[PDB]
Amino acid sequence: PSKLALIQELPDRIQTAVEAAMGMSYQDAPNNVRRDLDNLHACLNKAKLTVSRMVTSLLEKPSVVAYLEG
Amino acid sequence: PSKLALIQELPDRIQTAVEAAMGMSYQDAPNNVRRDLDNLHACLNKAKLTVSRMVTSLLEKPSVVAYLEG
RNA sequence: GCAUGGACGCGUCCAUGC
RNA sequence: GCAUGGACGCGUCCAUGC
Repeated sequence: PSKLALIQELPDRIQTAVEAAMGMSYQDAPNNVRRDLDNLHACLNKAKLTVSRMVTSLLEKPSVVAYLEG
Repeated sequence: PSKLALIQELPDRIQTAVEAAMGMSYQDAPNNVRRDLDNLHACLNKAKLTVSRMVTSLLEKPSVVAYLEG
C-alpha cells in the first residue's frame, strides 16, 4: 500500500466503518431516543464529510501530491 | 449483530478504518508538506475522538440503552 | 486581496442525558 | 449546572489554489 494509496482510500474506509451503524433502523424508537439516534447520524455524517473534504483538499495540493509520488 | 452492538463497535470499526493512514511516516517531506500531513493526522484523530465521545454519550443514556435491546 | 480545506479559541442557539 | 452531539457568529494558525 503506497503512501498515496493510504490517503486515497480513507474516505471509502470511513464509509465502510460507519455504514452498519447509520444503516440501523429505529423506526419504532421512542421520541427522545429517536432524537438521539438522529443526532448520531448527524455526527457520523459530519465526521465522514469532514474526512472526505480533508482528503480532497490534500490531493489538490500539488506540492503534497509530488511528495506522495516520489 | 444486535442494535446495541452496532454502537459499541463503532470506535473499533473506526480504528480499523484509520490506523493505517494516521500511522504512516513522512519525516522526509518538506516543511510545508509535513505540516499538511500533521493537519491530516489532527483531522483523523479528532474524528476518531468525536465518534468515541458520541458513542460514550449514547451508552450513558438509560433511555438509549433500554431501547437498544428492549 | 479573494476563495477552499483542516486544526484551534471565544461566544450564541437547539437536542438529549444526568 | 455539567456532559455529548449538531447549527451558527467572530477570530487565530497552517496549507493550497486563484
